[PDB]
Parts: sequence; C-alpha cells; structure tokens
Amino acid sequence: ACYSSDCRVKCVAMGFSSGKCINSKCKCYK
Ligand SMILES: [Cl-]
Repeated sequence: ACYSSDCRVKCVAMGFSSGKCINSKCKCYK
C-alpha cells in the first residue's frame, strides 16, 4: 500500500519536493 510519511520521504530522497498517496500510488510533487 502507500503510506504518507514514507511516500513523502521517498520523494524528498530522490530530489522531489514532497509527495502524497493517491489511489495506492506514491505520487511526488516536483
Ligand atoms: Cl492511497
């Protein structure tokens, strides 16, 4: 599943701004 905290942290680790869980997907904000 997608979990909010982990998704945000994954996204930031890759150089994105943040991210959110949408429909089971961790979608990063650029
Ligand atoms: Cl979700």
